[PDB]
Amino acid sequence: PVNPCCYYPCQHQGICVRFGLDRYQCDCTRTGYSGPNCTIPEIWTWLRTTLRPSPSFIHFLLTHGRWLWDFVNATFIRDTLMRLVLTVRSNLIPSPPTYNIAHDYISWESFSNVSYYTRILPSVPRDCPTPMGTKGKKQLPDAEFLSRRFLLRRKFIPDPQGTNLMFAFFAQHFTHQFFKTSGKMGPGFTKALGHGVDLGHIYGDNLERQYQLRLFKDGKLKYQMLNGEVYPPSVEEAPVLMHYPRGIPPQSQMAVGQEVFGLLPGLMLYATIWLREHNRVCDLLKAEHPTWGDEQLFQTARLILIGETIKIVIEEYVQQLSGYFLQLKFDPELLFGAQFQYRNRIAMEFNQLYHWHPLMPDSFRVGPQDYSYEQFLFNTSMLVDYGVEALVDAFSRQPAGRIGGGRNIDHHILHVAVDVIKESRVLRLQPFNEYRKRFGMKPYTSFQELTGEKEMAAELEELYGDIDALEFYPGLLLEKCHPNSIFGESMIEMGAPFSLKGLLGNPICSPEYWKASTFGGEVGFNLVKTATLKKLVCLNTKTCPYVSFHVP
Amino acid sequence: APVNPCCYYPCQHQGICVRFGLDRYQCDCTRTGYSGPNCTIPEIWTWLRTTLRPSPSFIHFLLTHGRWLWDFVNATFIRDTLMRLVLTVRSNLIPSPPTYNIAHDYISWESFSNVSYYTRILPSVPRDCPTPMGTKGKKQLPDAEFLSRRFLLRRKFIPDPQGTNLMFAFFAQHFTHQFFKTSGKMGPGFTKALGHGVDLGHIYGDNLERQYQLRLFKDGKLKYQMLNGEVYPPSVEEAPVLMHYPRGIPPQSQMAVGQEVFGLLPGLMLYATIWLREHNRVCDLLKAEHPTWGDEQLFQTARLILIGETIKIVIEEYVQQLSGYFLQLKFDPELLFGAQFQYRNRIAMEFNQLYHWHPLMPDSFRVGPQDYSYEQFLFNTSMLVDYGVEALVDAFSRQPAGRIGGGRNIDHHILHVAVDVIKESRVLRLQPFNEYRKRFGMKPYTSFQELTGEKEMAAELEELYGDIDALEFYPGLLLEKCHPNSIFGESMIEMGAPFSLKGLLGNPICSPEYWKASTFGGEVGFNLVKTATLKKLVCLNTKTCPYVSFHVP
Ligand code: HEM
Ligand code: HEM
Ligand SMILES: *[C@@H]1O[C@H](CO)[C@@H](O[C@@H]2O[C@H](CO)[C@@H](O)[C@H](O)[C@H]2NC(C)=O)[C@H](O)[C@H]1NC(C)=O
Ligand SMILES: *[C@@H]1O[C@H](CO)[C@@H](O[C@@H]2O[C@H](CO)[C@@H](O)[C@H](O)[C@H]2NC(C)=O)[C@H](O)[C@H]1NC(C)=O
Ligand SMILES: *[C@@H]1O[C@H](CO)[C@@H](O[C@@H]2O[C@H](CO)[C@@H](O)[C@H](O)[C@H]2NC(C)=O)[C@H](O)[C@H]1NC(C)=O
Ligand SMILES: *[C@@H]1O[C@H](CO)[C@@H](O[C@@H]2O[C@H](CO)[C@@H](O)[C@H](O)[C@H]2NC(C)=O)[C@H](O)[C@H]1NC(C)=O
Ligand SMILES: *[C@@H]1O[C@H](CO)[C@@H](O[C@@H]2O[C@H](CO)[C@@H](O)[C@H](O)[C@H]2NC(C)=O)[C@H](O)[C@H]1NC(C)=O
Ligand SMILES: *[C@@H]1O[C@H](CO)[C@@H](O[C@@H]2O[C@H](CO)[C@@H](O)[C@H](O)[C@H]2NC(C)=O)[C@H](O)[C@H]1NC(C)=O
Ligand SMILES: CCCCCCCCO[C@@H]1O[C@H](CO)[C@@H](O)[C@H](O)[C@H]1O
Ligand SMILES: CCCCCCCCO[C@@H]1O[C@H](CO)[C@@H](O)[C@H](O)[C@H]1O
Ligand SMILES: C[C@H](C(=O)O)c1ccc(-c2ccccc2)c(F)c1
Ligand SMILES: C[C@H](C(=O)O)c1ccc(-c2ccccc2)c(F)c1
Repeated sequence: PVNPCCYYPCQHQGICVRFGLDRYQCDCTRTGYSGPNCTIPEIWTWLRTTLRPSPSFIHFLLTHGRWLWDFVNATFIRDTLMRLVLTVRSNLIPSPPTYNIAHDYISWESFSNVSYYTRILPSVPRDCPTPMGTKGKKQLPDAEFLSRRFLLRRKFIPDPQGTNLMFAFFAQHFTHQFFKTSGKMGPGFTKALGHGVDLGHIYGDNLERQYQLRLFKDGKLKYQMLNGEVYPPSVEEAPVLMHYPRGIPPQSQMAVGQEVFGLLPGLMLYATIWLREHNRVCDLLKAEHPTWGDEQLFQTARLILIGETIKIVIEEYVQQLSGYFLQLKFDPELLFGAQFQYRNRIAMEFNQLYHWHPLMPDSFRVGPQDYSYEQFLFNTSMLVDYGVEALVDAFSRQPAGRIGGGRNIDHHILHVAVDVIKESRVLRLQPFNEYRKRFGMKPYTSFQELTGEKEMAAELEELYGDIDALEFYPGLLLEKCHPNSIFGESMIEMGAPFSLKGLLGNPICSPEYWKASTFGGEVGFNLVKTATLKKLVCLNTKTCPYVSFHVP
Repeated sequence: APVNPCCYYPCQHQGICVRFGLDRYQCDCTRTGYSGPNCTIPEIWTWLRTTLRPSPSFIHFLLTHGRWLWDFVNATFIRDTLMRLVLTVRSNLIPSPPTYNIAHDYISWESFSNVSYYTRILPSVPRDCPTPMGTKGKKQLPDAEFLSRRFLLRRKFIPDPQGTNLMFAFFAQHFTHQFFKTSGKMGPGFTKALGHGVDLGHIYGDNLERQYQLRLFKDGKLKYQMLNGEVYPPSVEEAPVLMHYPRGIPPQSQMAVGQEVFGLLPGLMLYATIWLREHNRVCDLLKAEHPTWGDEQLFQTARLILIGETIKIVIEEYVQQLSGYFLQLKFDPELLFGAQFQYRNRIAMEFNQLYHWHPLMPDSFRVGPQDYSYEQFLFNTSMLVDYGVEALVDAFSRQPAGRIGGGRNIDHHILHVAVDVIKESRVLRLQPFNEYRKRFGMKPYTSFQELTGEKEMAAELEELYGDIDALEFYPGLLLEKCHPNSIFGESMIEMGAPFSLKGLLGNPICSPEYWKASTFGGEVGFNLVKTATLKKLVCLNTKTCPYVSFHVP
């Protein structure tokens, strides 16, 4: 008998429980729907859905009428909407977390074993006819082929939103604190046990490593002076494990939180800015609290940067990426009246989705000089050569490529996308259309409806066989972009919930922690409350370059 | 030279004392409902609320009186209304996410994330204070041992007036030893029970490897053995798990269970046997319903069912007995679905102190005509299989347990534990009993007599401590006067309840996300939880059904 749950019978988040040898049951508890497949709505569920304007309609209003938005951004209504975006978006992400690579059911082990990435939809039952359940071909498209046909960059397509490399590297740096797949354990396993903005990519994903990077004086982090400038310490001074190519000596490697950050000047640039920033804040506190020791200085410094990080991400990073006219705001207090759980768990779907590799350019222009991937990648000297200001101004001026759209991943890193597709299949992620529905969208009815065109659509169709067999990642990247946008509808509708929950679900956002004393007084508190990308860079550099997420 | 201003505990109503400069301090009264330098000026509403709040003692009275009136209420919707009130009101007293730990008397990411630490409600007494308790009392605290033989040592056995028995005393020990599991290797303030709550790790193991060792790996079942045609935990030979049995005891005589320490007492191993029986039983109920299920899902779903069974019996029978209320307590996770509640819990060190209910233990253990001594009971690897579950359950269910509050009621055989508790309290540098009184919404004692309710002990305690404001946390709890005909006094309830209710309702299975019939494998597993009962727990797992209760007949 075919596993009845391969048909994904239960709608609206209802749970498909298998009974007997051939039956199944949908647990529609609190779905707002009744019936065998959770399809008969309640009068209230019926209104709400039938009155909800499409994602596209909303996106429109948010990116138009600058004049209207200007007023709004100046009234209490800005908060009202910000609170709405926050709650509405978050309800989509389950808390406490549900399934993991090992359990497609709730279990104490899933709830407690933090080494697993969680997942929103259980996997495609291993006993289904096809790889995606019931539809599609018995074999899925060669990952590599699929990668060269539709993802490979032919000619560079820049992002129309004006996003640059300063933002592209910020995203890479940022996300690599919570996405840290255990190579030793396999897919579905993470080393980033903080599952969120713990700033472990600065301090270490484990206590020992933290102690190694710590100066143990004034709460300061170790470092070194080169050209009279401050840079991360050497692997010699701070004997921490880093991933540098064989043959590179300790004395020649810089020690930072994330082991992998040595493979790119853009990453190590950001590691330098934040190391600079931690020690700076350590001084502000010491002045205020001479009685404080190293630990408390260190500990309070870390909480301040965590707050700084969450602010800049919401108000500048996400502001850029959304391209909204509504002025986003970071105020943990808008949630103090809501029923919100300050807890977060990195989902595997979120890791797939954040493989924004198409951002990377064809080359890296640093002034009159233009560097190749082969000159940029692994270059252990470019940062100290140019210095923070020089690289920040550079990345801030060079445009980053479009994310959504198709065929815009530079050939040098196209292997990553191939791997992402293969991993998706190991994890046995459900079809793109299932996630569409799961995140409140209607599933695509044709490959053309998805792509918005006819060439690719037709080939994808002849490859997948059924739109209902289109995979999660390919579907996200090949889906048509919103007009003049960096990506399309799905990336926002699916990525935002995961994103907003992970920022607001941080314990420092809870009323219990959001107190001036948590940060060491008004001083530390305002550092958080007023954090800004320019301040972050500029208060830590001899001069202040063009610093922005938008290309000039 | 300048005395740490925070040794004076300046900030009232939960305001935080932040030290500034070399000699200043500041109180963070953010959201305390009080303003001012020391968080002392209330807001109109805070003022009303406090000035209109009837005392703990008044409330306790109403709750234990007017049965006929309680009988009517218990039958209206008014029972849920109050149950929800008790739940929310009680819980707000416990911070979430957690705050301080033995290492940080400030909020920090490490405290928030390092789960090896027990948390704490009040930061320690600054190491730079004049006296050990801050500002008051003598420069040296009472000898722990002395203090223990004068006021805590049992002269004559005082039974609990509430009718609590050994079935309950052992249930409490078994239960609490799943979340209280101090790391001997790491020292005080460190726990091995990383579940920080009702994870049933004292059945399954506090770590994955141990779990795998105890698992049969068939039908989701747990390993076990047949002795006298009855089921008992497997041998350490069969399930090579580390247990704490004195050197010299054959492994052939060691039973392997979740909690390493449960071999020290027939009462503990009795309960480990009932639950092992119960897990496998539920495994069968599910397999029947889901033939397609594998071992893991059977195992996993079985464990969630017993976690629910455990939380129900604790609230409706265990806490019902202990409180002695006429209001019929209820376990319905749904009463909290409208409240702002965080489904998260973290074991506090103060909770560990408070739960050292050692005075419950009797002078000897009567099992029928036979009466056993501590030397025949403790570490007796054969009494359980000899007598069997039914025989011991009926026994413990009939023998009364001793009063907890009051003083002079800890049997000499285990009085050392209380001595250690007092010494540890000082390592952790817990604040004075009066501080916690206030912290949990009570007015601090003004005299040793007001606390004890008499004059003899009071006067000696006074010449020992010097100031009531120097009375330590644990001694204060045990020496404080009991509510009339109660097992303990006001503080044990007002302080222990918040910690307790939060830890039961803060379990993830109580969240709307998990409280679904599918979480338990269908209506079947769901009702097992919804209808759990002490008698069913025992009796559905024993050839016969003995007198089984938390109340002595
Ligand atoms: C010079 C450009 C970059 C290079 C050389 C690069 C290379 C890689 C490689 C090799 C992997 C490792 C796993 C695999 O082989 O599948 C990977 C994974 C990943 N990359 Fe990049 N990447 C770059 C930029 C970015 C950017 C701009 C982002 C977007 C924020 C990003 C996001 C990710 C994510 C989230 C993962 C998975 C991390 C994990 O599971 O631990 N990468 N990248
Ligand atoms: C036969 C009776 C019992 C004996 C032999 C006994 C013995 C002990 C001993 C030796 C300690 C170990 C640490 C120390 O030496 O300070 C201890 C701790 C403890 N006991 Fe008991 N106990 C008994 C009954 C109970 C009961 C009835 C309860 C009440 C529920 C209880 C609650 C506790 C708690 C919570 C701890 C601390 C656990 C930890 O920190 O890991 N004990 N007990
Ligand atoms: C609920 O969904 C099921 C499955 O989608 C529908 O019934 C059939 O179920 C069998 C076995 O699961 C499948 O092989 C078929 O594909 C389904 N047939 C059809 C026509 O969909 C069923 O119609 C749905 N029930 C209700 C009440 O909507
Ligand atoms: C979290 O879950 C993983 C996966 O089960 C655990 O790792 C396994 O542990 C068992 C028992 O120690 C080993 O036999 C396996 O080799 C491990 N598998 C993997 C993929 O590493 C891990 O130990 C769990 N962690 C905790 C803290 O419970
Ligand atoms: C690492 O980056 C440095 C630049 O910071 C590279 O050296 C420069 O190479 C360009 C050629 O494109 C020359 O015009 C510059 O004069 C060089 N400057 C210095 C200071 O060497 C270096 O070649 C890069 N390393 C690798 C392996 O490509
Ligand atoms: C706030 O509480 C303090 C301490 O209980 C009161 O007086 C302080 O006394 C301590 C010990 O003698 C000294 O360290 C301080 O210098 C005193 N206070 C201050 C503010 O410096 C103080 O009067 C209380 N303030 C109010 C308004 O009640
Ligand atoms: C949780 O905190 C404890 C206490 O700091 C950590 O244990 C210490 O770890 C350091 C670094 O490995 C050692 O030098 C000490 O010997 C340890 N102290 C104790 C009392 O064991 C522990 O490693 C932390 N655990 C995690 C997972 O972060
Ligand atoms: C362990 O408990 C058993 C009872 O289960 C003890 O054996 C009994 O001891 C009493 C008094 O000592 C005798 O009157 C009974 O005849 C014994 N009963 C049985 C079934 O043997 C045993 O002595 C205890 N072990 C220790 C070391 O004290
Ligand atoms: C004002 C009262 C309006 C009630 C409208 C109820 C319409 C419910 O429409 C529902 O749509 C699903 C898909 O077609 C079906 O599976 C349900 O049987 C059907 O009732
Ligand atoms: C306006 C024409 C259709 C009106 C249908 C109104 C039905 C009232 O809806 C009620 O909703 C409750 C949950 O919200 C259910 O428990 C009740 O059974 C249902 O009757
Ligand atoms: C605030 C806004 C919204 O909820 O509409 C929003 C928030 C977050 C994202 C976002 C999506 C994917 C990765 C990172 C950020 C996004 F695209 C849009
Ligand atoms: C329900 C009731 C209440 O809140 O009043 C209640 C709840 C829990 C306890 C309790 C106190 C200390 C240890 C274990 C349980 C208690 F004594 C009373």
